[PDB]
Amino acid sequence: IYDLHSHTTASDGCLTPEALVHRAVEMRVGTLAITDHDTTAAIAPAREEISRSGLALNLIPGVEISTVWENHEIHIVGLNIDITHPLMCEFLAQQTERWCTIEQAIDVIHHSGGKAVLAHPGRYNLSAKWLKRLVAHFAEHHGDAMEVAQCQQSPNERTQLAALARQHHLWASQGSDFHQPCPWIELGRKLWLPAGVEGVWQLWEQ
Ligand SMILES: [Mn+2]
Ligand SMILES: [Mn+2]
Ligand SMILES: [Mn+2]
Repeated sequence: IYDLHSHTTASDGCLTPEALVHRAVEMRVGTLAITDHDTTAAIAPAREEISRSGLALNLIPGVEISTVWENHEIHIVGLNIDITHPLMCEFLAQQTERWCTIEQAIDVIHHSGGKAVLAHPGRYNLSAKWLKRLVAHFAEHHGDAMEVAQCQQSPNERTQLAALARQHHLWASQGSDFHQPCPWIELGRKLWLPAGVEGVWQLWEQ
């Protein structure tokens, strides 16, 4: 199971990086991305806990970047980024100082060696036509993937998003957006991709 969107006490999650990696293994998550808001501070302690505890969990370094597009707050997740790259650190420092554009987020992620993901597209409450414009804009500026699967989701939304991703030659991501234990969100829960779209992890696995 891949869960490529989660938070820790480094941003607005309630669990430490150490508690989260253990929760992921208990939930039978095989690959976990930590994607804290505008910080990578949880990655190094999470890796340390996986090693010290002998966990069989692949940690994907990630971040969730806050952007603005056409006056809408839009979140872009970077996956498999190099968290020590000076441009990434500078960019995140500018983010916590203050937003930036979608294209600017994508460029920093790519320069850091990662893949850019349009996060939770259904949450922006856009009409079908404006969601299409957002996705077309994201793809036009070299975005790589879009989150297709979430924990709380009608089957219709998931297949609509997968078709929208495929339409623009984007890969699909999946993530719980876990912040704290609660009824409606759990690490790995109900995350799978429908047929007709490939997972974003292909872009670094091969
Ligand atoms: Mn959050
Ligand atoms: Mn978000
Ligand atoms: Mn999030």
